[PDB]
Amino acid sequence: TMGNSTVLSFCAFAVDAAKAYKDYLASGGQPITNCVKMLCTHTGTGQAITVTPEANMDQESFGGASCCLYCRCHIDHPNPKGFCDLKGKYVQIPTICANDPVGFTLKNTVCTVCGMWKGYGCSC
Ligand SMILES: [Cl-]
Ligand SMILES: [Cl-]
Ligand SMILES: [Cl-]
Ligand SMILES: [Zn+2]
Ligand SMILES: [Zn+2]
Repeated sequence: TMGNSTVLSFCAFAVDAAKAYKDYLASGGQPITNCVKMLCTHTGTGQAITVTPEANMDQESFGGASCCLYCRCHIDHPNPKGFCDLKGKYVQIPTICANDPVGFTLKNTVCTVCGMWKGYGCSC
């Protein structure tokens, strides 16, 4: 197992950091650790990204920036305005995937309707 700094550096300087992290994970690499876990009641709304921790009974809440590959790699976010949708907020991760919050936020998308993760919490 490589070390967070080794993994993050490798992704940070790749032309496509997300691809590099996804390909590492698919090869069996250990997920990036030391994300900031929140203590919370687990009777929250279950929404994916919120101003305060909102985990329901099936989720864990994390500090948003600590689960953001771009934030963890100190690089720009892959959009024009460069705004980060996780920084300063709290991200709800299904506990099944809580061993890899960085990879989870990367791969998934918040349902525009119910504000929950598509394919997990989203029951639309
Ligand atoms: Cl390391
Ligand atoms: Cl700890
Ligand atoms: Cl969810
Ligand atoms: Zn970020
Ligand atoms: Zn939905």
